[PDB]
Amino acid sequence: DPMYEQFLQRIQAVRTATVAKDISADILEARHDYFGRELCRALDIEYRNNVLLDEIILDVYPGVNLMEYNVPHVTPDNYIWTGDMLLILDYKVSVGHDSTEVTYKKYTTLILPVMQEIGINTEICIIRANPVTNQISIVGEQFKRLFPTIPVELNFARFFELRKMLLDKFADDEEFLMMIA
Ligand SMILES: COC(=O)/C(O)=C/C(=O)C1(Cc2ccc(Cl)cc2)CCN(Cc2cccc(Br)c2)CC1
Ligand SMILES: [Cl-]
Ligand SMILES: [Cl-]
Ligand SMILES: [Mn+2]
Ligand SMILES: [Mn+2]
Repeated sequence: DPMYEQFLQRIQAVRTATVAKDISADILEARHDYFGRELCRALDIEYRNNVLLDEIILDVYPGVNLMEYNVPHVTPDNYIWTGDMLLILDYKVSVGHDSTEVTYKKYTTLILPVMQEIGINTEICIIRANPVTNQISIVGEQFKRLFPTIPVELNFARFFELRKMLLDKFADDEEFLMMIA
């Protein structure tokens, strides 16, 4: 697993809180992308990770004149264009709901208004994995309808192992315990 080994090498060598903070953030981003790949694989949908909203619009509505609209340049993780409906997808890996709420608010208020002007029926979907319990929580009524079961096989233990080693290595470093938390 060259992903695990790459983090381990960085954790072995890191000496400063700033480089350590970046490793921690990279591990959190990596387990996020791991969940997205596994989810898209299980649902046999196309795997994407951050698509510019303008690019989504051009895929679903090639004839659009971009310059006719105020398109926020957000990059949701992924999308599903059924031909009648656009599900905007964002992955989350978290034990809590705050990150979901924050992103739900953002994409609801920024994406829906312009998609209604353009005329594309859209739903904001956030799929969260709890990295401790592996349970999946979905917001998006149309998504649940399309995918009533999510047969993922998730294992977040290696991400926990790596990040724990990093936190252990900097447990007596005041600068670090500030930056991560
Ligand atoms: C899970 O939901 C998200 O948090 C998410 O997918 C965030 C992202 O994709 C960014 C990379 C990332 C960081 C931490 C984790 Cl754990 C997972 C992914 C990349 C995009 N930025 C938002 C942004 C930044 C600059 C310009 C624009 Br426009 C938009 C946030 C982090
Ligand atoms: Cl360093
Ligand atoms: Cl964004
Ligand atoms: Mn993203
Ligand atoms: Mn995401």
